[PDB]
Amino acid sequence: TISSLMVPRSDIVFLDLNLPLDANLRTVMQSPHSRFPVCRNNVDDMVGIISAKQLLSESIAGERLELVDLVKNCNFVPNSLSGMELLEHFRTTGSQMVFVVDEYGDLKGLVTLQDMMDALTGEFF
Ligand SMILES: Nc1ncnc2c1ncn2[C@@H]1O[C@H](COP(=O)(O)O)[C@@H](O)[C@H]1O
Repeated sequence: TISSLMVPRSDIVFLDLNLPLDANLRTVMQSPHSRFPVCRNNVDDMVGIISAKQLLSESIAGERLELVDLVKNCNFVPNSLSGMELLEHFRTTGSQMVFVVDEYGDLKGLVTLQDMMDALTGEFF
């Protein structure tokens, strides 16, 4: 049932290392999200994740900025994980965001800690 807590791949807002820095800046400016998955060309070539605050901080800073330098590591998990197993993966890793793949290794979506906590403290379970 981990699919229902998922942000589907079509709803993922992401940055593209193959695009100009300015286009990614605009993507970030037009979204409320704190963190963005970063890929190359498309979401099936995910390279990691970027903090918006950092990107913008270091942009407003005016320092020589290359997007690839702010990328942080991203964890993948199978879509076959149970709710508990997913929860424990979050606690163990301390990750805010994890990527979910199907049996072909293809990206199905992402899960956030935030969404995981909302589901625990609401009426989900
Ligand atoms: N980069 C993103 N793309 C799509 N949805 C996201 C992204 N970041 C966060 N979300 C969703 O928005 C919620 C709030 O995240 P935030 O907007 O960063 O406070 C998360 O729990 C996810 O449901």
